[PDB]
Amino acid sequence: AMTDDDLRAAGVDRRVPEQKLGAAIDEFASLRLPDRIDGRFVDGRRANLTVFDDARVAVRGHARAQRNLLERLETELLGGGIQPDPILQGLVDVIGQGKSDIDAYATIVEGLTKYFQSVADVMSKLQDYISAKDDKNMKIDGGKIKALIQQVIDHLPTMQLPKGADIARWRKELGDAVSISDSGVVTINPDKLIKMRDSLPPDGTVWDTARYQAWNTAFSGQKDNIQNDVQTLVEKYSHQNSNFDNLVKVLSGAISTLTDTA
Amino acid sequence: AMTDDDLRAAGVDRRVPEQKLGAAIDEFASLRLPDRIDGRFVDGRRANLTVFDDARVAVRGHARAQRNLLERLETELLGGGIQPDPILQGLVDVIGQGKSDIDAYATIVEGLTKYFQSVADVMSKLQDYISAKDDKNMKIDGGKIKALIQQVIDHLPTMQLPKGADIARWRKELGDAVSISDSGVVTINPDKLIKMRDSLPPDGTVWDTARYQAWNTAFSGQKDNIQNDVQTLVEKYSHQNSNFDNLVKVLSGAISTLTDTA
Repeated sequence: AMTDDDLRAAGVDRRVPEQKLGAAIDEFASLRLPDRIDGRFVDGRRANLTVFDDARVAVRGHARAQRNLLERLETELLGGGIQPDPILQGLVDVIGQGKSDIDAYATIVEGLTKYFQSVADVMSKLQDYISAKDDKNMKIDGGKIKALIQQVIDHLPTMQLPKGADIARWRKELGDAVSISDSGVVTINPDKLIKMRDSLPPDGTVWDTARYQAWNTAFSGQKDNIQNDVQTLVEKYSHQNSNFDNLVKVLSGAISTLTDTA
Repeated sequence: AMTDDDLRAAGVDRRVPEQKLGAAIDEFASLRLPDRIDGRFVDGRRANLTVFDDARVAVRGHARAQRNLLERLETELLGGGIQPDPILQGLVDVIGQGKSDIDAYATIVEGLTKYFQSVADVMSKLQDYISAKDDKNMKIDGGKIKALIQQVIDHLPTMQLPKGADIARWRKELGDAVSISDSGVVTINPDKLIKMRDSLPPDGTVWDTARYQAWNTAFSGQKDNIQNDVQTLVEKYSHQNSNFDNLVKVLSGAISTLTDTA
């Protein structure tokens, strides 16, 4: 494929997973805890977690479509006694790196989106433990909420980079929202979830509105940090998808040129 | 460079070394030993060895020009925290393979042309040892000629392939006019020179024209085999030069596409 319309006709459209990820980000952003505004109790807003499922499905599907297109291009290329022109293997190697990057990013984005989803899930569930008390107070069963948060921390997704992955490069690329082991195991830094957990009072806590709002503001600060981490990684994923499109345009042009000069 | 005129404007013109090699082949082909035709002694024709020098110089110059153009293209290409697009290194790798092939072929063609030259030289020098005897006979100082031939065999050029060279591939590419060691040392098979050497009578040999012509025909058969070996390798070199031109056209197109999509 040489144009964007050509790419879509070959079954690849990066706008699909990128928009579904954007929708998931908007869903996360929309989540709100209960509050008391000028004295009236306002129910929170919980997350429709299926938006996150839709994003995970689209990211998986896009990676499959990308791999399929590379496989077709590779087949096009492959395609004393004069041996096969070395440029053909060279381009196959470039294709192989492309396949690795597709897979890596799909795995990383799947895992991070599952994490993002699980944070949305806990921030929805925990609202059952915040309620109106008296005419001007809030009750927060914070011990129950700590347990919910710890359940998330305990089950954070891990991801395995492709064999041969340049670990130093991936550490730079992903940043410190994750850790990567020397064997390519990517784990999610639990620091924001820990800060959220440690902010909570015990069960049965009764707070005046002002103290509740101070806590909610701190909690939201951590929530917004997690949203920023995911926004950042979705932007990097979008750059990868742009790189893929450019790779295909390069390979298609190469194949065209080699066909004319054949 | 995207067109052939563009390549020549970038300092690369494969026609130059290829034509100088063709001229050397024609010079070799033109060599003829003395003879007696319908009773009259006909001087042989010796080789202008400078034609071979011109070819060696042109092959060296072409390889330099090719490397220089690749170096310029590489510079054009080179050119959390989002890391450099992997396609750039991939194309650099392809360039690196290109540089290796240029060097390898230059070394092989230089050495084989030196060999070819040295055979032309001995086939010229040896004519001093063939002369008219009587009205109908030829005298051949064949021992002196054996010594000249052995001097060539003893000083055949050797060539070293680039480090990392795929030895099995190069053995297939070059064929059995050469041998290649597991360490990439290319040596020239002396079999035709040995057959030429072993065809010769001793010093002072006096032959009737018919016996001389039988010997000359056998000698020429070996000479023509050596010409065919070199013609074959020059054709393979021409294919390499075509591959280089295609490589540049591919890389230029890639750089163009990546510039538009940047």
